[PDB]
Amino acid sequence: EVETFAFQAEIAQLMSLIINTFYSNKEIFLRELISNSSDALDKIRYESLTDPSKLDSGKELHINLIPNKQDRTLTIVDTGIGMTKADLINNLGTIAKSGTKAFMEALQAGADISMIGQFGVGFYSAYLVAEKVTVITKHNDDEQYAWESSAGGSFTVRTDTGEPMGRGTKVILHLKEDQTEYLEERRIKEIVKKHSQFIGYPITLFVEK
Ligand SMILES: Cc1cc(-c2ccc3c4c(cccc24)COC3)nc(N)n1
Repeated sequence: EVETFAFQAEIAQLMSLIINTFYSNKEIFLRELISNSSDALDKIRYESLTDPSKLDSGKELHINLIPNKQDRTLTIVDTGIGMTKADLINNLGTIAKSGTKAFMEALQAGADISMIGQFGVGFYSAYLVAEKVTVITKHNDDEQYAWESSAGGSFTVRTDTGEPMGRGTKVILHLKEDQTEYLEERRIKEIVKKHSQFIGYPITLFVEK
């Protein structure tokens, strides 16, 4: 059973600005997704101090980068706190706690897209390189869900079965045809070293089979 939702207007406008603005420095999407993973990892690490059973779904706190040239996908996996169904819909479909409004105003007052992370909307930079994004998430308090969007004002949410994660989030980027450089090992290594060298969790770049 697939549920379809409309993005809150300001979120649809933000995605459209990301998709339509001529902006060449697209590589920043990776540090923005890695930053979200690091924050989710900080949250599970903190909660598990006072409740060690929150780690029964997995003790390892890490980030995995999975390129796949055959599928034309780049996946960012973490074992962070994850999102419940309600967190998934609110965080991704609405302004929520974000600085969506300030970011859009900032862009008219001289800011540039690389500054997206200052406004709690870095996830949307995924749309600089991806035609479609699939988000698989498992929080300790809920079942596993798949969120999906190719923009155009809507997104879907369904339960996800058959490949259960213990806990965390998987951001699957179905890359645009001209954005395949982001599947190259030396390109990924270069971006991680340039923008994510200070992340306090291991970042493993998977090798293709
Ligand atoms: C628990 C969690 C949440 C997020 C996340 C995804 C997408 C959006 C987020 C926002 C705020 C906080 C976290 C996220 C707002 O923009 C979308 N990412 C990861 N990796 N993990």
